[PDB]
Amino acid sequence: TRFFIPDTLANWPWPRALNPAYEQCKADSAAWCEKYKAFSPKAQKAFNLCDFNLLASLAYAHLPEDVNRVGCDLMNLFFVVDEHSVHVWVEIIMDALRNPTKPRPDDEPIVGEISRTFWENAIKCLGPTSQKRFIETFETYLYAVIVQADDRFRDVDSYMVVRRDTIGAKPSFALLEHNMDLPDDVFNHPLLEDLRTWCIDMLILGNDLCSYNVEQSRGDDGHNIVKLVMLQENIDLHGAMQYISDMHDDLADKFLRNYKNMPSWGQPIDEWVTRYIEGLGNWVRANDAWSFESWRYFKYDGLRIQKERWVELLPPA
Amino acid sequence: TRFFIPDTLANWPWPRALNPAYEQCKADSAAWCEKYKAFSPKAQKAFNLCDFNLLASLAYAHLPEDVNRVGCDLMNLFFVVDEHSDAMDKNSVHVWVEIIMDALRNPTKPRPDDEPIVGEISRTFWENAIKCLGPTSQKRFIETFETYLYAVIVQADDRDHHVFRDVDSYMVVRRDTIGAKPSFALLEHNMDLPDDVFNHPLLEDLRTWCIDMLILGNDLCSYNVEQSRGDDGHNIVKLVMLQENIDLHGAMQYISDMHDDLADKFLRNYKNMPSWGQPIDEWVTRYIEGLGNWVRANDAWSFESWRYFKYDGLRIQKERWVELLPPA
Ligand SMILES: CC[N+](CC)(CC)Cc1ccccc1
Ligand SMILES: CC[N+](CC)(CC)Cc1ccccc1
Ligand SMILES: [Mg+2]
Ligand SMILES: [Mg+2]
Ligand SMILES: [Mg+2]
Repeated sequence: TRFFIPDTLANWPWPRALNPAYEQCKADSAAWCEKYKAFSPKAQKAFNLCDFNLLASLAYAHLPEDVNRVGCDLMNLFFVVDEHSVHVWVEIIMDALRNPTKPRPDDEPIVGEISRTFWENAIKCLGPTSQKRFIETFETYLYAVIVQADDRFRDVDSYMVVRRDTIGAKPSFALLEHNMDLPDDVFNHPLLEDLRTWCIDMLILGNDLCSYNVEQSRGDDGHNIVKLVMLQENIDLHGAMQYISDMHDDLADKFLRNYKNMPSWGQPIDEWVTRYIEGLGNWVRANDAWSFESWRYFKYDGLRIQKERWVELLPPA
Repeated sequence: TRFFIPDTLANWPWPRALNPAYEQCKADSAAWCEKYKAFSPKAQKAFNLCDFNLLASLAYAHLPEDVNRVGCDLMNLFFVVDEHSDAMDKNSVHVWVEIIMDALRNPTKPRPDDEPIVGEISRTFWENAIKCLGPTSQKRFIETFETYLYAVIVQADDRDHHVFRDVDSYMVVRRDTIGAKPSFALLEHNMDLPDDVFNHPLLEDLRTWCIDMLILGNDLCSYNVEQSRGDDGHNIVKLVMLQENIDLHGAMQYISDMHDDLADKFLRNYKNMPSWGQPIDEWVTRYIEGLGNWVRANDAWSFESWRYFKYDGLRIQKERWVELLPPA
């Protein structure tokens, strides 16, 4: 009747941190989004109660104000894309991103103008590398989530390959590069790829752990890693939570074993790499903090559950 | 017949690092110390084989060469203290400590000829050190070193009279007798931390958890020789067996968990300090970085040195399994 969500981040070295502009950033991004009147009534309640501004302000806590605002707009845009969610539709979004100063046709879905004004504002605080990184990764995200949604698992490892692109971590990480100029030889260095990949997988586990209760009550858990593990390893729910707790521990341990062992390029690259890795580590904390403080997964019991870990299995809806 | 030393640092973030000036510091420091002829023949060989310069150079791997040299002198001085304090007890400790402290307070006044040589060894150690240690660092060393000197004498007196300890109370004593607190003062060589930043409760906690891991590591390594000479009475391995009524295998697992809990508290909090702005924030970060590297440095030295495992420590470091020495 109840299951114990493992305390995977109990000793994680990055503490919960909140951007000081949360309140302002929240009120601005909410206004910018909601002036388009583009959410249904059901969606508006979700948008508000999920507080993607909180998610963003936790993730970008140590970043400047205007980037934090971009992060707020990005998280809200993720919702907009979901809510308004094929090749022509995504090509509208990409074309707005590619041409921020181009007037969007009057007979086009409003996501084109929302995407445009988002990027118009973003390029005022994301340097050219961060810009280039976001456009590349965001396109891959859109194709992964939208264009391939129709056609869309052998095992858990093949789920994690697809989910590394559908969760949207990679475009969110581009904002960490706002005032960085990491050359391709640094960003794709094998150790840094490993650290990034381990953080993304930890993000995946955490979100599936927290969405699982609601998803199973509705029969929507087919792609949740909890369910996938149960089927692959022939184990119950409690055994699945232990298995995923172990899997998360191995990832965290690999990160801890390595994140201070990056090689040295000289300055200013070494300081960039250090701050970028700080941003990866804080991302794992921020996602988890938000997953419990938000209404999204636990409604109004999340803070209690974060401390106590026991969750009541919801009955079939 | 054989115990397993827990792989306490398998996941520790700080990698082994060695000061690039190791060989020069080692040679100058060993010559400085050996010219006093303060060691018995057996103690001269041990001083050489243990190579306390390697310990200093691992722990101070990221510090300037001259500060690294001070660290080598300090690690060698601790051995001098261990060798010479053996003649002292609770009745002579204050006059004995005051000889050393008078030397540190006055690094330029040669000591009288009728006084134990540890005064002059301490004096010339400090005469060199004050050229690269700033005033907060100097003040921090003077204060913590004095406490350490009383503590080692008193601890030897308590052992001699079989004063009782359990796990928690042993740890309280050992935090002061291990010598980590004066050693940390060198980390402040070019810092000026205000008293309320240095004594901030989280920084105090981080230092304490660091020191406690250092204690556990050292006792795990020294246990084998200690238990074979019945000298393991105040060895956490023995204190755990007694306090918990468990066997060696059980005690090793208990200590593993105890180390894990300290490591988790340290990792959980090392990036949780409040902010005072610059240059106070950079100092705190670099200070804590030195605390994190000390844990690795102590461990690396404990296995590479001759001090605990002779020439077998690199195998033990890899395999963890150790054959119980028979009674000596
Ligand atoms: C809104 C997207 N997401 C994905 C877990 C909630 C479903 C938050 C998020 C986005 C990007 C990276 C990490 C988390
Ligand atoms: C382990 C090294 N030492 C030196 C006195 C005994 C050999 C204890 C110690 C450990 C850590 C820091 C300072 C001293
Ligand atoms: Mg999920
Ligand atoms: Mg000693
Ligand atoms: Mg010992």
